[PDB]
Amino acid sequence: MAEPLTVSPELTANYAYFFDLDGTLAEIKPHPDQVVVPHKILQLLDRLAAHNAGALALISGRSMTELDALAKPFRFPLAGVHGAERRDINGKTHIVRLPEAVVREVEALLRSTLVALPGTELESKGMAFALHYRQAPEHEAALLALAQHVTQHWPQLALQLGKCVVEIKPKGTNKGEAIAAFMQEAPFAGRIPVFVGDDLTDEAGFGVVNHAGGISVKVGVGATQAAWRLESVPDVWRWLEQINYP
Ligand SMILES: OC[C@H]1O[C@H](O[C@H]2O[C@H](CO)[C@@H](O)[C@H](O)[C@H]2O)[C@H](O)[C@@H](O)[C@@H]1O
Ligand SMILES: [Cl-]
Ligand SMILES: [Mg+2]
Repeated sequence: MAEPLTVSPELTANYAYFFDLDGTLAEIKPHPDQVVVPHKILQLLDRLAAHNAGALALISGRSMTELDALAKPFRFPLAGVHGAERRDINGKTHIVRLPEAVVREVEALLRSTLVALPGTELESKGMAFALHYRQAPEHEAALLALAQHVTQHWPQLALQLGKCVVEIKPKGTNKGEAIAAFMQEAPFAGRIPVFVGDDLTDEAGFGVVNHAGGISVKVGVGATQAAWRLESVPDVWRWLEQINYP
């Protein structure tokens, strides 16, 4: 249904760019700390943002600190934890805050329930919890069910499944509303949104980008509502390089 992306926009057009990180700008790794965005890709992203009035943001499930570590030394506008954290063009940060008791109780519950599922990792993000199972995919069901119970008992929380992960996020947080928040602010406002992603959390973004008359690009295999598809992360790199130097 999605058609292959074989054209690259002009460098100085009227576009606003949104990129996912893991699986879109950097190749998937067995461990999150092994992920690297090549320095030339970061330079190309900086040049694209510069020629489009700075209207380029990184929309990711990572925390903003890890996004800063990955994009160092560059400091882009950011949306982390699927939108629960954001940083606009002026550097102002917006953080969704959960009650302290909810965070404490949910963290304790997950830590205790994790013992009977070896190889799974619990990553606490302040206002979210990621359950990784790449080292032991057989627990994928269990974690899922477990998360489904948490969201049942704490209505403040919603589910976000993803590649080798089950995340529990604040309800109402999604990449679509993060892109929406960016698109009503300068310098993104007035430009055509472009969003490149690869996972389920990105579909929301795709939706809001399609309704706005923008360009949605899916990376990798799988069904999608994005209008365009790129085969792999190196193809995203080639696409970016073609934008910068046709
Ligand atoms: O590619 C390396 C890792 O990417 C994923 O993990 C990242 O993306 C998740 C998005 O939901 C975040 O929750 C997580 O904090 C990031 O580390 C993937 O889940 C991992 O298995 C990969 O090792
Ligand atoms: Cl993500
Ligand atoms: Mg991704």
